[PDB]
Amino acid sequence: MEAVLYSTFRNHLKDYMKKVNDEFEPLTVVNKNPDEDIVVLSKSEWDSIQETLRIAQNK
Amino acid sequence: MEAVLYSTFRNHLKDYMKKVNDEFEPLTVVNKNPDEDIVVLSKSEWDSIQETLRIAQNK
Repeated sequence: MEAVLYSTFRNHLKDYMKKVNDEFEPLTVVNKNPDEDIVVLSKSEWDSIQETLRIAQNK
Repeated sequence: MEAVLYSTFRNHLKDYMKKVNDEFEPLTVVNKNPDEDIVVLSKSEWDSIQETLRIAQNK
C-alpha cells in the first residue's frame, strides 16, 4: 500500500483524496506517533468492502 | 458512521486522526464533489479488517 508522511498528506490533502477515488486504492498516512496512523480510501471502495462483506455473509 | 465536512476535517486533521485511533471507528469526509469523498480509519482497524478477511477465507 502507498505510504504517505503526515506532513505530505496535509500539504496535498485534496490531491490525495482525488487519488484514492480515481485509483480505487487506499493509502496509509505515516505519523511519528503510530497511534495517529490512518488509512484513507474512497467511500466507493469502502462501500465495496462493506457490501461484499454482507453479501458474502449471506452466501 | 460519523460524517465530517471537508473544511472541518482539514482544520482539525490531527484531532480526527487521534479520534479514529482512539475510538476504533471510521469516519467519512464529505465533499461538495462526491468523487472526492473518503473514509478515514486507523491502521489498526484496517489491519483488523484485512486479517479477518484472510482468516475467514482460510476457514
